[PDB]
Amino acid sequence: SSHTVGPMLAANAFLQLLEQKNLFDKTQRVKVELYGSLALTGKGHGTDKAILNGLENKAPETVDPASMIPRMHEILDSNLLNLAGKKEIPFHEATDFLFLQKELLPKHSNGMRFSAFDGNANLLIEQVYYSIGGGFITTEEDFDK
Amino acid sequence: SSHTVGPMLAANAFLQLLEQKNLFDKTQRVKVELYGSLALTGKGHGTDKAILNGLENKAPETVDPASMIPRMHEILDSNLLNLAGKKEIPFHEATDFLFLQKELLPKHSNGMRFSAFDGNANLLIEQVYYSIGGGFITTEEDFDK
Ligand SMILES: [Mg+2]
Ligand SMILES: [Mg+2]
Repeated sequence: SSHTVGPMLAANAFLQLLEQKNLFDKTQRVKVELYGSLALTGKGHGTDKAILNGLENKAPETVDPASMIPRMHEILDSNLLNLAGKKEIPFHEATDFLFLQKELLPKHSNGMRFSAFDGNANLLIEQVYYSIGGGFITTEEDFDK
Repeated sequence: SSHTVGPMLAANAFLQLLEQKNLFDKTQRVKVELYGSLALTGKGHGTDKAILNGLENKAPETVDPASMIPRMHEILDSNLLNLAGKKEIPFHEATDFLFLQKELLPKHSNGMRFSAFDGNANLLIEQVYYSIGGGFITTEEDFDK
């Protein structure tokens, strides 16, 4: 149930990373990859809804929950994601939201990787997050500190 | 050209790597990801043929070319890959052979990533290769030497 809250925050964090690193403007495609139990608790079971809305800068106290499923549907239907609420970018689930049930990130089971790409298909940045406890968030590299 | 020969060799190099690093015995699943130009000549257009048989240690100046398509088919049909021809392991295309047409590895367009995992879904090793020229091969980290 920190399969909803945590992933929403992770997305949110990734959005700020894009600003912090001045790669938001250059970003034309985004990819999300879920692992271990996050991946296992599948398509339609909260986490995708949570992540997409969060990538749109909805955030989990701020946001309205009745709106989350409709909004996911619009995103898939239109193939447009409103990154951080500022920019509409192409989105294709087959390609941009993966459930890797057979795979495990090494720190913990509830793992995620966020990736941004520019319009010439170059990777701009990659960031791994984990959600643990009630649904607090941590980066790969802060996990152990 | 270097859409068949090169990738076959790359799969070969990976097999040697597995042996060279003493991870062949721990390996219980394998994954291949194609990028740029390699991913773009799709399912059934050479490169999957070539890689699978190469992962079976068929090797390209020495394999029977009449045998490659039938064999790829059995691998898919049976869902078993006979790694380095020493060991049958579970294989699922949906999961283990990916054509990432919307992505580029950074050095060159003909990129490949080989991954091996143990039976606990732990990743044992990644290796990126590229095929260049006639179909000579190189690793990521040797590309610039
Ligand atoms: Mg659509
Ligand atoms: Mg089958």
